[PDB]
Amino acid sequence: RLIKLPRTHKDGHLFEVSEAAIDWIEQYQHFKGVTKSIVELMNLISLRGLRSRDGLVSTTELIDATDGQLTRAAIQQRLRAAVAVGLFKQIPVRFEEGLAGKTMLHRFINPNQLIS
Repeated sequence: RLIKLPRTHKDGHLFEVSEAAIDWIEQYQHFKGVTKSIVELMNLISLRGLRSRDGLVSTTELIDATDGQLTRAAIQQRLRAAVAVGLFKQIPVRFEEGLAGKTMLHRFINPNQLIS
């Protein structure tokens, strides 16, 4: 998938905005491994996603929305735990400005797909 400007890989990992994810985040909390810090991250993605202009939210956007209280290393840690649980599908990415690197796009997974 192609990311368009003004986004670059400097902004960090990407999350695809999902209106259905609002109700999924409450369903995720029934599953083993879904901690409150993971729920905090996904709730921030949901709130910041309301003002998204391109259907995406980046890690840097999440950091700036907390005035730096939520650091990049803290986001990457909770993200690894969330991918370990299976809440996110990792999607390979390519930017029109700069290299992709280790940056990936993350899509919320339907909870009825998790129980299987």
